[PDB]
Amino acid sequence: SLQPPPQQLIVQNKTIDLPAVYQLNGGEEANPHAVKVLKELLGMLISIGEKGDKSVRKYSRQIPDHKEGYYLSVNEKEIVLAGNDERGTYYALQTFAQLLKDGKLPEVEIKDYPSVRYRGVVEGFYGTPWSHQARLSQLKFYGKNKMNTYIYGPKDDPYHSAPNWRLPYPDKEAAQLQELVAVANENEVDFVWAIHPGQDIKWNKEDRDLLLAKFEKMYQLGVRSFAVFFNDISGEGTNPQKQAELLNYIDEKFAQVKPDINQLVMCPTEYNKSWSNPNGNYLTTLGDKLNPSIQIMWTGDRVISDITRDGISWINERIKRPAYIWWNFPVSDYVRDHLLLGPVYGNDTTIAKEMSGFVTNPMEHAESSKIAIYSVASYAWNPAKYDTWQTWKDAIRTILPSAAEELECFAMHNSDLGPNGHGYRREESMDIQPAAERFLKAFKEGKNYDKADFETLQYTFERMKESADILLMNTENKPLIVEITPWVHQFKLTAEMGEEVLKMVERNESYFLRKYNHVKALQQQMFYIDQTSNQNPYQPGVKTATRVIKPLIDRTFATVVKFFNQKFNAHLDATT
Ligand SMILES: OCC1=N[C@H]2[C@@H](O1)O[C@H](CO)[C@@H](O)[C@@H]2O
Ligand SMILES: [Ca+2]
Repeated sequence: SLQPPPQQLIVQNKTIDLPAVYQLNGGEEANPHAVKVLKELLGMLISIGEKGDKSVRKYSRQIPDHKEGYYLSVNEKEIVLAGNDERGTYYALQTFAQLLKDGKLPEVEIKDYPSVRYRGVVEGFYGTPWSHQARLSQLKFYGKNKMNTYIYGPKDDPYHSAPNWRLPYPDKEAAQLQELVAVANENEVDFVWAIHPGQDIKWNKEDRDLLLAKFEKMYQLGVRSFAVFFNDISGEGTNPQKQAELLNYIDEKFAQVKPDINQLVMCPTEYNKSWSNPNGNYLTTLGDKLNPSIQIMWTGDRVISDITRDGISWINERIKRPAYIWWNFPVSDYVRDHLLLGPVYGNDTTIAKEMSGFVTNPMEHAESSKIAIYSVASYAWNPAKYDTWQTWKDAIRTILPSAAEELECFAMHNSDLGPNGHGYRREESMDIQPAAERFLKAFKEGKNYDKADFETLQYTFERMKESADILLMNTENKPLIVEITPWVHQFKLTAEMGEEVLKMVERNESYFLRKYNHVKALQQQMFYIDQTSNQNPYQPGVKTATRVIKPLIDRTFATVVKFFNQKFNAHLDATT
């Protein structure tokens, strides 16, 4: 397994030992970040360098002629790690480290390069911005998965948005950003610093200059990429004319004036089809005026949506360039009581040429976003070979090797968003879903329930329980466990409720009553967790397994308690 999977892979069913004694060619001339990892990883010749370096002159025709491309070869006599550019050589070694198993390598040859030019994460949700340590750890992660873009733009950071966008960061925050930029460079990620001025911007030279001086200050901290965000604002800052003016002005007097500026990106006010006016001008203006080199961000047909051929041809035609995709998943800032831990899917795998970048807007839970981010990295680099389910499992196993089955069990039933203002849904729990649909069917009309379905429901509950208890105590990735703990509790309780509801479906009158009282106590523990964990202004609480598992239990409870209330004439409460 290689994530992301290379564009070209030939494997000989032979395997070389990692060389006990070796000879290093090119250590002094190849990318120092690439060379560090290699030296870290460990007579026989190993050749490392970029195209044009002496060490790799012999393989110069093997090396793909693509930005970030590389050639990698292992066989008995030599090893080659040769990039088309420095980032390519870094990537060559990210692939290398995934092959080295027990101090052994397969004999292979790889020609590799990304299908989409910019691949990464936009930290652009509403809510508590990632902590400093969460960001350090993200950046190492992006580098390993060949993500090359990090767009820093937290809605709730006041030096990024209204009104302190005009002020230089204070010293503590500045020294921190400076460290983020450095770690980004070492992992070969563009740190793109976004600014969001449009809520209170005045279209005068005074504000235009304070913006420039803001950028200038960021440049002094080490930033080499920039963005200007116009999303979700009202007022005079929505003027398309003024926006493109301001972006071209920044282009002409800043990006074009400094030696080493990489990405310059804007995010439009109308940023999805659904919100663009058919007869108004917003998007054709932008397409016509913005200097060709300036990227434009786009979320798809709606604020939350998957990217299709129709969707992206539609946008590319109006902005006269290929859209830079802002994909709003696994972001959950509008369903803050759900975790979105399922697979990444729904995005057309044939349209690499029609996009200039693909970024994911993640959750406010940094570590839990790693499942989707790994997947988005695998997709943006090699969409043609994009495998939904296998990537999801690879992610989990990379993120928590010591309890990967347990993490899969939990994430499998934490995928859906539940009903929401954007109408966007994910599958969840399809494994146990057929058995649940049947078993329920049987009851609400009257016929028998199948013993196989029943045993499976009971096997599910039992596995949910082991997984919850194993995850709570896992110390391999504590930060992930802190994020998900409230949901782990809810999940354990849901499964205990399900085991008790099934026992009601199998006996004698006072057993049924004990179970019924146990269930009511379990309901209340859930209400408790729901009222006191994750109490945020917007969707307070903790919901879990809500697509199939919860409604299954709530209904098998109402029904067995209905049967009872008439076969014994009692008045038991049946709500949930
Ligand atoms: O620019 C794209 C965009 N801006 C908003 C919008 O999409 O919805 C996201 C999810 O609610 C939110 O996190 C983001 O800040
Ligand atoms: Ca070089």
